[PDB]
Amino acid sequence: MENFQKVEKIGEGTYGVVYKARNKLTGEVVALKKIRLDVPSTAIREISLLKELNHPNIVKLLDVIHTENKLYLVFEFLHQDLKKFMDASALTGIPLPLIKSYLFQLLQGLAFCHSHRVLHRDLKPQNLLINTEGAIKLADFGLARGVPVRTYTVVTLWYRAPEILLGCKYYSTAVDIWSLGCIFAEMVTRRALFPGDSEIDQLFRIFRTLGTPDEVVWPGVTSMPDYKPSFPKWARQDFSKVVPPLDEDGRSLLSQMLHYDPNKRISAKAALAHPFFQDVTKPVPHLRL
Ligand SMILES: CCS(=O)(=O)c1ccc(Nc2ncc3cc(Cl)c(=O)n(C4CCCC4)c3n2)c(C)c1
Repeated sequence: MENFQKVEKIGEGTYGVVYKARNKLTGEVVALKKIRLDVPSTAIREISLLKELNHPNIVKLLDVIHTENKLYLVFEFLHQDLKKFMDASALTGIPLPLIKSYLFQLLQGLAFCHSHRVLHRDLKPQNLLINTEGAIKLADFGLARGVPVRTYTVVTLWYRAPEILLGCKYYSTAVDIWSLGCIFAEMVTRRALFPGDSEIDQLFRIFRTLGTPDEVVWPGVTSMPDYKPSFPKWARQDFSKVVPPLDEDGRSLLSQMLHYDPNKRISAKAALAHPFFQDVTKPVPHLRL
């Protein structure tokens, strides 16, 4: 609304485009997500329920403005996401204390949302915002269900859990833990874990690494909707080849977040007690804003 002055386009995506905005009344710098609605009464309640989500590791939804065929969402503004930070460290590598602090902070925000029965669904490095004080926050939570922008926004697929790719309709909190494990491996190796091009290439890249799942490790996988008995049967690779710098504690923790069975996958709460975070600290990054 005229109360906000658009400064620059900082993003674009699913039916939504995000601007850096300045509240002309208060002077506050905020993130303004514009969603062309062409109004779901059910949705604007769940949006109002995420306004109550309150945690230092979650980008705060400040205000919800419904005006005509548009839904404006005002968020707390941050200057950089984890994707821009990983690119700026592709040659040097993020130090493990900074990686460990980040993973610890994201597991806290995940443990907060999951205790409120709130999924993120669409966890990716572009959705993880960082500041200069060493904090990292979860951003842009995906609703369970506007007009798509024609200018358009592939990398969401790289972090999808295998249960979503196999056609499970009822997601659990384990889908967010899987995405975090892929992000955790990407931070260490400075390379995407499963950079697939299609739904089946994403599935087969996971199969080539973790082995093709069966009823032994994932009971009920053969009864999943998009499962096919004609899947190739690949052998599981060694975890020391997946993340070849990481220590045994991290590889252990990463292996539990990458379990095929969502019921065997580690929860955010249990992950916080993993010995990998025994010496967890909070270092500061070197950001160029
Ligand atoms: C552009 C790459 S970057 O690293 O330069 C960069 C990254 C982040 C931000 N800021 C920022 N601040 C607050 C939010 C709040 C929400 Cl909800 C949100 O979705 N996003 C974006 C993340 C997904 C697309 C919009 C936000 N972005 C800036 C200025 C640059």
